[PDB]
Amino acid sequence: PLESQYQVGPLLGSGGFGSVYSGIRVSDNLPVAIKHVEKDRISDWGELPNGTRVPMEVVLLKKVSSGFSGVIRLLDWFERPDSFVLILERPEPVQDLFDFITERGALQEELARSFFWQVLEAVRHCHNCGVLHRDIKDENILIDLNRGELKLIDFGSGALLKDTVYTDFDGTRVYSPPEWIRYHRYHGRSAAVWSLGILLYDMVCGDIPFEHDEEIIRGQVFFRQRVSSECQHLIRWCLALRPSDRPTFEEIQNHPWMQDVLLPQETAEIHLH
Ligand SMILES: Nc1ncnc2c1ncn2[C@@H]1O[C@H](COP(=O)(O)OP(=O)(O)NP(=O)(O)O)[C@@H](O)[C@H]1O
Ligand SMILES: [Mg+2]
Repeated sequence: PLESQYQVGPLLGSGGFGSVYSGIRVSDNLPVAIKHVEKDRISDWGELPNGTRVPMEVVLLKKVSSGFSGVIRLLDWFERPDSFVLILERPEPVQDLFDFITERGALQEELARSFFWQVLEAVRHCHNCGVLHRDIKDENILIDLNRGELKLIDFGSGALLKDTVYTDFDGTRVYSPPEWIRYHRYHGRSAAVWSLGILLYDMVCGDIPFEHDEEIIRGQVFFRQRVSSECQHLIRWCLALRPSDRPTFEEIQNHPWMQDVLLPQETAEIHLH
């Protein structure tokens, strides 16, 4: 069943209408997260290799959960009459990046560099697996505090990666690009890069740059904290108004500000210990 294979603990997270529980796999006492998804809340369905009807979130998790990566892996899933239950890896101790920034404030650039680099590697992994996350933000990034490793979570707004235009979007609006706000259309990669620019600004300034649609479409970036010129340049490049003017993942990682990144363990010893 499910209640027999796992020892269910308390609900995780604060606020929201989701239902993710802390759990432990009885067989080996492995820490897990038990995520419940309401069928009536599912708008995008897909089919696994076998051809079964499941939430797109499951399809995408399966595609990226092969091997090691900076993405939280799906260990198993169950279908119930009115919902699906996903068993996910659970780092311990852990803290999501949103809470981390709330407590620490704007992050030192060395730390932001390490974190951003890991997010880039995780997103590249997703794209390599043919998956577009569509909801990259601090709330969807978990920090494995002891290892200094970041993990991407929640593919509930994702889609299969494609080269044609997307005209649907259910991610976080303040991280969405101007082309979506104005024309209700975008391409996967350039929209992802825009969200990464928002995330990087969030890390080095302690809050997102835009709150209203008018600010997003104007694209003017004001830095509220002291940020190096190189970092500002990278952020402004990711936030270019024209999609084709934004950097590719390769250009981001070859940017001067991204050089000499700390290793995950070094990051934990210096900034998380
Ligand atoms: N693998 C995990 N390990 C530890 N905590 C997790 C894990 N997955 C999810 N959580 C917690 O559950 C919360 C929401 O996860 P999420 O995948 O966004 O579920 P959700 O259905 O989209 N609920 P919400 O985002 O609040 O509307 C996060 O804020 C975490 O604190
Ligand atoms: Mg969520």
